[PDB]
Amino acid sequence: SQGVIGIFGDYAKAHDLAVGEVSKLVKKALSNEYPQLSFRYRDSIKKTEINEALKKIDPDLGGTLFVSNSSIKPDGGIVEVKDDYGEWRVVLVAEAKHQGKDIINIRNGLLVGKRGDQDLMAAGNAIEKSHKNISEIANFMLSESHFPYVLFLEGSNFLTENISITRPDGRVVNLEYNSGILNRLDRLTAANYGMPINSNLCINKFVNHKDKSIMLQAASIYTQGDGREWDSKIMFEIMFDISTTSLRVLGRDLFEQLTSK
Amino acid sequence: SQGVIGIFGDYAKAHDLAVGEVSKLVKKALSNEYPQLSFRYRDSIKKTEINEALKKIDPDLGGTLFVSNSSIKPDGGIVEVKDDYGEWRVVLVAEAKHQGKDIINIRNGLLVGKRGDQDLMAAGNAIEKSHKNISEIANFMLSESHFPYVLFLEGSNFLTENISITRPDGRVVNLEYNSGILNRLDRLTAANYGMPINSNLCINKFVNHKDKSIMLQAASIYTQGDGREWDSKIMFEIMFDISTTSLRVLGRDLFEQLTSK
DNA sequence: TCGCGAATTCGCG
DNA sequence: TCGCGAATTCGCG
Repeated sequence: SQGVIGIFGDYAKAHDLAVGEVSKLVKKALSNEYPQLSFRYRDSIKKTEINEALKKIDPDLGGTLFVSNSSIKPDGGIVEVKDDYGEWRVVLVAEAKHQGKDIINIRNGLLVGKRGDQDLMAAGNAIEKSHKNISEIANFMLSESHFPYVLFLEGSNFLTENISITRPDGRVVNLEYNSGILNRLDRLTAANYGMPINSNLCINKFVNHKDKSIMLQAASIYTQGDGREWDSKIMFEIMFDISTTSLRVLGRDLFEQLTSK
Repeated sequence: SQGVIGIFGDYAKAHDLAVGEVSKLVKKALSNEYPQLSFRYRDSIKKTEINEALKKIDPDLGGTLFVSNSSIKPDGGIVEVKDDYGEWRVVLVAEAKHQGKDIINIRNGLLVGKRGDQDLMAAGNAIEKSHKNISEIANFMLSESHFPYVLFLEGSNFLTENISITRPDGRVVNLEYNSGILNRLDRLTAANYGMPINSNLCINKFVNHKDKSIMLQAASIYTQGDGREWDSKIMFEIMFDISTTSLRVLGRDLFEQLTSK
């Protein structure tokens, strides 16, 4: 990055800014970097917007809505930039989900499970809900060439390295990262087609098979692989990175503004 | 359909065959209709299969697996047909999910909610998990031109018509189908791009925008709109319909078998 | 064994 | 108000 965002990142760290809060800080860092462009933060998108976006592509799409006031509310929020035609182009969506209380259970003393006897709780499947907002915003962005969706993981269910947690009574309980009674990371990798976890997959990829050539929209799935809490500074720099990439993809529709104002 | 499947459907009804069980009955009805083709029922697909399918399309795909023995287990199962090159082409995947106990609560007497006072329970978001298996099998079928995924809904959270349920003490509690404290149908419509609920969306649609032309894989979302339980016969005929369509799309790779054996 | 699936109650603004 | 989001325990084979 550049120097100015090193200042913003320390501010995030100094305050432990939550994902929505860091998302706002990113909107602020960008409007500080591109003073001639207009940025906006939004905390929800209602299904009518999505449908109207869908119909603009093919008139058989976006045709259903049972609850009128139905909406999508990513807990990190949406950031958008206004292009050269008055349209609002999304540059960042972010989420931060949690699963697996194990490490806190065996840092102090608590045996869990059906009869208070297990060291580990067998992980559940709740984190699968994240695929909805991904297909909602992917449909919303079905006519774009980028997809700035950032999902942050935290908890014992998303480890990528073996960690050992010592009980109060000294007993060192040991978490093996590839244990399919804890690790639920594989429940997410359909969202980016098995491409690299912990990387920037913002620019859309076009594959083929027959008379095809088709676009893939891949979520950026970042995990805190060791079980610790996310560092607000890193969270910032990643979101700023995904953002700037979105801007590079949007360049053609941003020229006249940046070059005149 | 034809006459023979009217017999099979009554058999399903006579026994209240669950979705996996009806899926088996469909595999049996098809091999009874196409005696020269080989069909197979499967009750899971493990992530290695999916990844290997992904890599066959683009070598950057399918690259992650944290738990080796990780798998996908749709509660309806997978049916496949063997094509002219020894490959197994999936013709049916089915699921049947449930949400919303309301109607049974107010058929007999039970006030729910935080202090045992509410007639309705405010619906939760668990049904969003279904988007994972949809993106798993869609990636699995990323090189196909059809997508035979059938999701069946049941419960108070998926109504499409206003129903009134009389309490034991005569009091007629009234369920309004578009109430966004009950209806969670809108949580599913990202899976078929707002195309018609309760229809056969098996054959893949190709839209565009710029230098594009891209394929859409749309789930077939069937709801029992009035709150009742599914009729096993209907479940059968729908799954048989989706199946036969899959076969029409696979025709070119099935010719030599059907025309010789 | 190891792993996938069930859906639930309710806080929030 | 109406509606979206939190993730959890544990059965199963």
